[PDB]
Amino acid sequence: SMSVKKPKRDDSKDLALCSMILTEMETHEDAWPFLLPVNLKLVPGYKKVIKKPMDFSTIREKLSSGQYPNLETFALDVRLVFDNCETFNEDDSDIGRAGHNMRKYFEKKWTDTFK
Repeated sequence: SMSVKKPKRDDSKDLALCSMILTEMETHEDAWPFLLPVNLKLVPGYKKVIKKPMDFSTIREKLSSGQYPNLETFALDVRLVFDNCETFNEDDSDIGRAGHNMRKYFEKKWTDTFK
């Protein structure tokens, strides 16, 4: 509350560390369904169904241009990528499996880096 604060967590490296995690995501061999925005003109249903599209390149642009106020807003966009994937793809598909794999990969990096 007013003039009563928890000890200040060091957040000065957060931007650099999120960038490293994102680089590791970008270079994972199962990243290919998530590297670029889904083509809303060429993929029937996607625009109507997926209310907030997100992909790694859009996250990279947002990160590089100061559009994440903190590391949690960054994690929310990464998770959005895999939630979108689950909404539109069967679990038993290449893209469906890619999404599950990448989510697991991310959440371990996230825990190991910040928790």
